[PDB]
Amino acid sequence: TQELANFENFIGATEGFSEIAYQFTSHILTLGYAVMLAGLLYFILTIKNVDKKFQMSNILSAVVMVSAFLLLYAQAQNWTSSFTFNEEVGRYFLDPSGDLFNNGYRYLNWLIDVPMLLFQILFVVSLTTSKFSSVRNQFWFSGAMMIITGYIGQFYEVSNLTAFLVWGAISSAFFFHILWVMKKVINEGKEGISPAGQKILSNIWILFLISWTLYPGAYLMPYLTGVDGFLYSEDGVMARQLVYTIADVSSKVIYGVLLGNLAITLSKN
Ligand SMILES: *C/C=C(C)/C=C/C=C(C)/C=C/C1=C(C)CCCC1(C)C
Ligand code: NA
Repeated sequence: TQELANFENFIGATEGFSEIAYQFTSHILTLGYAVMLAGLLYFILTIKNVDKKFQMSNILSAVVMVSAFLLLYAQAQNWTSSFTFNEEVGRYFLDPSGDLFNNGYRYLNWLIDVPMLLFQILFVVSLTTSKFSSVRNQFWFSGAMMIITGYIGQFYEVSNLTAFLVWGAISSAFFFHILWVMKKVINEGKEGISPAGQKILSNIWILFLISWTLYPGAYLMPYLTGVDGFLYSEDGVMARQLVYTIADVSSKVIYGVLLGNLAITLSKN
């Protein structure tokens, strides 16, 4: 029995991490929060560039950046605090005098950010036949549920793969519903805007679809080559944390930038 849970800790306690793996992950997580702070300033500075009626979107972007910056900063500190060099072996191992790697930071970020990200498109596009309040409530419920059930799942990642995957499947149910509602919102948003605006919404959809699907990918990452597999290792920890960071930048900053551009193109008409 290996007291330690979560996958980063398990690897850290048994295998350890190479200098490369440890340093790379550290730098990736740092770039994570660096990009959010630059984003925060961007959304603040450019708020004036869009008409009053759209500005709640820029605002929500900014607030997402605040939470993303704070919690990803915490996550990065959590990484370097949690693993420590052994001279004998020449790898980084779980430090028992540290606090242990904790996914809580990222998952809290998700609980806060997912509702706002879904919400903020409703202040740029106009629905047609759907009700603002119906779409909102559906986003908020399914979003909360998606993150909550995921978080439950993630506890069993090492200890009970069955629970890990089942909770993850439930989570994916809510995910699918979100995709379905977002697609409706984007299709309705395309009616009665310039072709320029339609083109940007097409790109938002693609970005949204790819970026949000990275998260379940990273969730599953360690297991995507079986238990004997090359990913079931520091390389899976590396890839998971890399993909989470690519997702965060794309789902928050690039998403936000695209919505801003759409808002500007809408005023032009
Ligand atoms: C800015 C952060 C965002 C947009 C986070 C999004 C997170 C997800 C879409 C998570 C989805 C998950 C599943 C669909 C299954 C596995 C558990 C999750 C929470 C990773
Ligand atoms: Na350390």
